[PDB]
Amino acid sequence: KIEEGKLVIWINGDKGYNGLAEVGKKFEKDTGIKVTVEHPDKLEEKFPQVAATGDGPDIIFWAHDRFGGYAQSGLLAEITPDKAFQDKLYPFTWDAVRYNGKLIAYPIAVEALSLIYNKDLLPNPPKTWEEIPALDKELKAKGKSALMFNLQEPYFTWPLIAADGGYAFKYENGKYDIKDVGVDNAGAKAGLTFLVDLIKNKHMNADTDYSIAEAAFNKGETAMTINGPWAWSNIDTSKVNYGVTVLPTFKGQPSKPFVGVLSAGINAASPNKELAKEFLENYLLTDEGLEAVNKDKPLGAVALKSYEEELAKDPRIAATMENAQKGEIMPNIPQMSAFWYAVRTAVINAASGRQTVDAALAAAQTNAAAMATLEKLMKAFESLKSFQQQQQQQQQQQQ
Amino acid sequence: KIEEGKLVIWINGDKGYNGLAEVGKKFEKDTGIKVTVEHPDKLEEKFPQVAATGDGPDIIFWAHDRFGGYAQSGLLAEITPDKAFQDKLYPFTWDAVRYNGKLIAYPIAVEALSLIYNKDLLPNPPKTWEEIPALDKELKAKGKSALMFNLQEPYFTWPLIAADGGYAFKYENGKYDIKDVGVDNAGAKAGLTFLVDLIKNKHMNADTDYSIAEAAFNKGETAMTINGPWAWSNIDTSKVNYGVTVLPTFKGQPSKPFVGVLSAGINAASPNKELAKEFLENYLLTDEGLEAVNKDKPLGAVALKSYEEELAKDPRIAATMENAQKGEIMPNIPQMSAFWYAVRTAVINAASGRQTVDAALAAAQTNAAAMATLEKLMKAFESLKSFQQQQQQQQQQQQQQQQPPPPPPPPPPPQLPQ
Amino acid sequence: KIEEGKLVIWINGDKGYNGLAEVGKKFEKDTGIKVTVEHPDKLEEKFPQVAATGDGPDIIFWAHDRFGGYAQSGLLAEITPDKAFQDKLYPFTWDAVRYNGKLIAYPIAVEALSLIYNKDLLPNPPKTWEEIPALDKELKAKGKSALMFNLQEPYFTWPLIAADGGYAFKYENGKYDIKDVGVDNAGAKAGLTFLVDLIKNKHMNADTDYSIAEAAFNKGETAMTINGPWAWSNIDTSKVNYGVTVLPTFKGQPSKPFVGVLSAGINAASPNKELAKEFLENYLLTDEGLEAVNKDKPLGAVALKSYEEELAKDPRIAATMENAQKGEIMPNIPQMSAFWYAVRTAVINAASGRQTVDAALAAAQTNAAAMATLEKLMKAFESLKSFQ
Ligand SMILES: [Ca+2]
Ligand SMILES: [Ca+2]
Ligand SMILES: [Ca+2]
Ligand SMILES: [Ca+2]
Ligand SMILES: [Ca+2]
Ligand SMILES: [Ca+2]
Ligand SMILES: [Ca+2]
Ligand SMILES: [Ca+2]
Ligand SMILES: [Ca+2]
Ligand SMILES: [Zn+2]
Ligand SMILES: [Zn+2]
Ligand SMILES: [Zn+2]
Ligand SMILES: [Zn+2]
Ligand SMILES: [Zn+2]
Ligand SMILES: [Zn+2]
Ligand SMILES: [Zn+2]
Ligand SMILES: [Zn+2]
Ligand SMILES: [Zn+2]
Repeated sequence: KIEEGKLVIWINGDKGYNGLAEVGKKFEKDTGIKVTVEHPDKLEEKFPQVAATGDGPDIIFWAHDRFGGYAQSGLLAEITPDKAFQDKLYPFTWDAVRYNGKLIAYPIAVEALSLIYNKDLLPNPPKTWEEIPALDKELKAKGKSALMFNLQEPYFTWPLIAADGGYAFKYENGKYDIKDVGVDNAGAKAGLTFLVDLIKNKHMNADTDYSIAEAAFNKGETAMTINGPWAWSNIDTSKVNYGVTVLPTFKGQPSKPFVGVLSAGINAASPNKELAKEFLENYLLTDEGLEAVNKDKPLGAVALKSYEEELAKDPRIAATMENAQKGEIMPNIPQMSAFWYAVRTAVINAASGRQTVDAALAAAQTNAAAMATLEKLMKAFESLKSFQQQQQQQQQQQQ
Repeated sequence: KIEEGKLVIWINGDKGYNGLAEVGKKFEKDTGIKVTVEHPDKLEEKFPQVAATGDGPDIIFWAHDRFGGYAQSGLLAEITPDKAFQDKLYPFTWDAVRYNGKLIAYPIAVEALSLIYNKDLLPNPPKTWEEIPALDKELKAKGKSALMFNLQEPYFTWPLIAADGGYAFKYENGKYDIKDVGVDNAGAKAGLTFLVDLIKNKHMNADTDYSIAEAAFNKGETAMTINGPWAWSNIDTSKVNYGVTVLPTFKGQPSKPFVGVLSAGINAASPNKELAKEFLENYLLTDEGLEAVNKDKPLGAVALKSYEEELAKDPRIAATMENAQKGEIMPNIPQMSAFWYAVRTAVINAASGRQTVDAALAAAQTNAAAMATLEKLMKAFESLKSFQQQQQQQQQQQQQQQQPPPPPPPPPPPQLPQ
Repeated sequence: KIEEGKLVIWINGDKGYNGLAEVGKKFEKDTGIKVTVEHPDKLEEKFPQVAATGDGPDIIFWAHDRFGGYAQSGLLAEITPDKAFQDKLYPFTWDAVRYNGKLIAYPIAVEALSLIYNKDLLPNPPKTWEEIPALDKELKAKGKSALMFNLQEPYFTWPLIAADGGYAFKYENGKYDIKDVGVDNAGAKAGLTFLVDLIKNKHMNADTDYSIAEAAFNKGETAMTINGPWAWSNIDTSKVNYGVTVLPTFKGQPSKPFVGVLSAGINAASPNKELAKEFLENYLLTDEGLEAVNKDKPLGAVALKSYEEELAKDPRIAATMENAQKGEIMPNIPQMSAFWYAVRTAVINAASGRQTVDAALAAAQTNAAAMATLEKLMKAFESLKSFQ
């Protein structure tokens, strides 16, 4: 079930799949090629199944981080956009769609955390983390908090940790150094120290999660929160005058949040590789192409410099892009699973007073390596099953 | 019992040991040294145990791949042949007897897969893989197949995969790079793709094993087969006019099959190191030395350029050598166990449609590292084996955490002649 | 209970804590900071618990090898002694208090195995291992052995193995190369070969442990033994005229024993970092500071060149230092656990003739690599239990 003489596209239901098939019907009208967009349940899990048997869609739209596993399984074809078309998108977006120095997907939309604040309580958002403590008691006098965001998630607290020098793995020359962790450098240390300090001073709770944080802002109890474009819909409903802006700066350095980029990948088994490249290069990745998908459903910031500038008219979108530019592309490697979990524990321990800043991060940097075990002994499952899946000759002869 | 004033030699039962005894008799008459040659059953298993206790033979003749484990266990003495004697053998053979850039055995005989074809059906064997498809339907018109060989074994299908750039591990400056696998490069990809294509087109069965392939050729149903010098005896009995030649070429590159080289190693515990070096350097590794072993039992191609040229008179032997020269020396490292098994699965999966070439190969690559870690599991078991051996042979809180239960590593078959 | 404006010190109950307290009293008098010295049970285990929670002492005195784990856990603050003060101590001691090229403790006292011999039986100790065999039968004629020391421990047999080129891991640039083991080089090979030969010739038992060796010397049955400064007290009681001297030499190279160095580390959580650095730099690490600790309890050889020269008056101490200088600082890395155990087995197997020198030494190097990551994974599995 490849396709052959047609195109089949998989994207997530929560996206502008309607907006896409419009560019499908716009393509179909020019080439005579039937484009079918479809959105199956947990496709990001179906794809490793079906593509492994040569079946599945011709292209797949998903976050760039998941493609790492696909590319390593050889499930994605290597794209060949000329230099001219490369200059049409933001250079940083191309670093998000590259596995082993080989380009393996077209960047679509950019997603990053930003600083959301209530314009009523706060006419001017602080440009620095260091003025939050001073700001908090100014607000606490009126029975309001300065800032509240999710602390149970590293994804949310990483921007501050990594603001001074912290980094997952090292990106140098289109390659991630799995042996060059940076959750233990002086940068991370100071980052987390500041965050712990706020909790020790009573400027923040140690048990602030997502729901608590969101609710606090939406009721107008807090002055600021940190969240992405997905939380915008909820605030509009709260009817609370809010603006999204660039994140504050720590020790004069800007915050470095993670960057989730939607990408279009081409099946390595798809016989219509030329057509996919046709569809995506000249039909979708154009002003009207993105416009159309965007109309059914907003995509936040986009990779395409031309259409981005038009969307930038929205202060919120412009801030998401600016935050992403200064941020860090989320590594698509498998060792990333490890990092997440190691850092998660490190922050929670440092928050609860179960460990100290210096100490909990130094346990994490070691703990990350300790998840080399994951790979080894998860392969111990896939290997022992296969040695015994090839000894199926016990059931071949009985039938 | 090491020896001391004598030379005890071990060699496999199927080899020319009686021919060796002659070279042991001609050595005895010229120095006065009694030379015993014995062929113990499963000696590749006996040697690990006895040489570890300082006992066993002074020298051992076995395939070069097995010596890797021996050398790493410090079981083999480092040889010192001068540059003059080195030039007497083929330079490529010396790369087969080297562990950690130290020479640890003398090369004897070379073994490699070749292209066997029936001269009756096929007067001229194809010089290229790309003409096999065209050839097959030319033969299928007469109710005959063009080619049939073992597909269940990577050993047999590797020559085509590695023909374009595929390689196990990287050999650069007398060192194998365990972190430089090449079963995933563009070379391998195309190699396997072509092989899969033949099976998808109906030019080959997905379940062709060794017995099926051999039988098909020996009955004269197939035009060609790929096999080594060990299968020659069987074809002579079939009485079917056959010639062995260089393997075909893929994308203009020649096939790169594995090369099994018989070698003479010297026990690190043998006090008669000087005598062994004497025996092998000036007595065995000579025209008349090899001749003698060869007479009791053919050794195929030999390392010695002088005697090789005389044996080359046989078209079959000359082809084995030529195939070996263009081939790849089989790495004697432990990570090789892993490779084999990873590639075996990859080919079989690609052969059925259960995975694609791109998919199965990139899989097997990840899986190769996956084993060079359960290699630890063995020492981890042998860490606890000797720990509980000595802690028997005499006369709370976070303790629960400990969980060293899984897993098991199930062994393989032997394989598999006659 | 961090502290703040006070100084709490931890040191081993067996060491001269009272001497340290004197130094505390002197600090208090000259500043206004009360210094408390306490020696709790199994403190080197307590510390990892309490320091992980930000609690515990401001400084900790323990062997330098244990600090490796502490430093890696980020439990120790990085010290900043100027170059002037660095020149006051022996340069080799500074290589013992360094984790990842960052200095993390002040060296205090140096400990190393030496050659102890009975002056009555042996007026002059042999300067070379190669003359031991000849010496042994000279002594066996009078019903006495030439040498007896612990063979069950690599710690004791390593000086001879490593004397020709053997080495745990490679120290180059202030960094340990975990991939550059040296228990398999020609140096180690010959080392162990000689040791095995002595046992095969009947110059030594394969089952000589610590107790047996010590007793043999103390009764005056053996002419020589190899042991550290901790065994001195026992010999004095034996009342047997003994002298401690530099270890013999193998193939012209000197023996390379391990060097255990007592160090003062500062808690990374201590708010009185400045005061600790004050206490240790200008109060304890001085002639009168060490003197005082030394009086309650001897510390053997000291890092401080000035006070060392004054203690050198004791032939025994001078020999410990000289043995340490030619020896090998014991690596404080985690892969060290592996080495120990790998070598232990290697020696014992080579002792029994269960393996050859070549074979057993090859096994242990490949063994050290196996149990080294699997002590890293036996913790990875272990932590997933504690975190679910
Ligand atoms: Ca173009
Ligand atoms: Ca950057
Ligand atoms: Ca010569
Ligand atoms: Ca080659
Ligand atoms: Ca003062
Ligand atoms: Ca100074
Ligand atoms: Ca004085
Ligand atoms: Ca000196
Ligand atoms: Ca030295
Ligand atoms: Zn859906
Ligand atoms: Zn404050
Ligand atoms: Zn428009
Ligand atoms: Zn036999
Ligand atoms: Zn065809
Ligand atoms: Zn002849
Ligand atoms: Zn006590
Ligand atoms: Zn004398
Ligand atoms: Zn003797």
